[PDB]
Amino acid sequence: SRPSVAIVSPNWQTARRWQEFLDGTCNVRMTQRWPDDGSQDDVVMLALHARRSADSIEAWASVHGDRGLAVVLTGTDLYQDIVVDPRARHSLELAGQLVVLQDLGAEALPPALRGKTRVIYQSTPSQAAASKPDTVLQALMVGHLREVKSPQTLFQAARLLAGHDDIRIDHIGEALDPVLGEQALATQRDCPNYRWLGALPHDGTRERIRCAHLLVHASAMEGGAHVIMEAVCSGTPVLASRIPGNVGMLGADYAGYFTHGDAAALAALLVRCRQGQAVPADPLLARLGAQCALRAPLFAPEAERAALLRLVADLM
Repeated sequence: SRPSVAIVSPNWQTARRWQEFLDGTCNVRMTQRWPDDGSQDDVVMLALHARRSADSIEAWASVHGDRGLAVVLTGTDLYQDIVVDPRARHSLELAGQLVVLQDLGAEALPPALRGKTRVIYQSTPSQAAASKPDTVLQALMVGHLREVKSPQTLFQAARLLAGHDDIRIDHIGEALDPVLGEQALATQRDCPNYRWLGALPHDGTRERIRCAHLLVHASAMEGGAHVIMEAVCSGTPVLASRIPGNVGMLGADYAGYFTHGDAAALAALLVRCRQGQAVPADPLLARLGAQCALRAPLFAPEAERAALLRLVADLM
């Protein structure tokens, strides 16, 4: 009496968020491998992480072709796995529909794959803006220490700013690359205003996003950073590396980009934002705030719910 939908994945994460969106009208179940026990009636498969879920994508195609099959793509899929893992790339060719997370994710793809790609922004409930002090600027960057996140840009910005005792930098992220972890420790040793907080639970990170004056996201590539959505929907504006995955989140006209790898430009934007605290002496910080507020409707849960049900309907 209800269509059976399988979500293949290895409350805020996509598999659970999408299961809750779909739970009203479909029989949804998350599963790690598709041909499982309750598979006999499935009409739709929504597969996350093509590389780890390729066997389940290929199992589906052997039974259905691309009928009812969609694959969701992140930055790891777009710029690493589909140019390196031939089974991962072939999952994209098996898919009926491909999903990217912001309106530039499709330009990373060849024309034959682009023509079956649609955009579905992630969503999160909005959070009321926190009160924040005007005697210091507190910046925050979030992401496990891997080279693709470019934490070395933030390390160098902290050093350039060591003469600015009214600017602070907090840094959340597990030290998955121990060399980058040592550099976090060295930066903290040499720059008292820089703090590496290590691996934090999701709820603590979400609250520190809300409490910071700004989020810095410096990555070399992105499929659509979850933490930029969280910041935008919490009243915390962003300083972002000017890469397609960030522009898709924040907009071609956004005033808060810096050239990727350019630690001097990041530091200078930090000094400018400090100068926005109070009639503010520098208008940039307020401008970033107003622009992010205009981006926030893109991440409303109701928009993603509606887009997901449209996808499932298209696939039935």
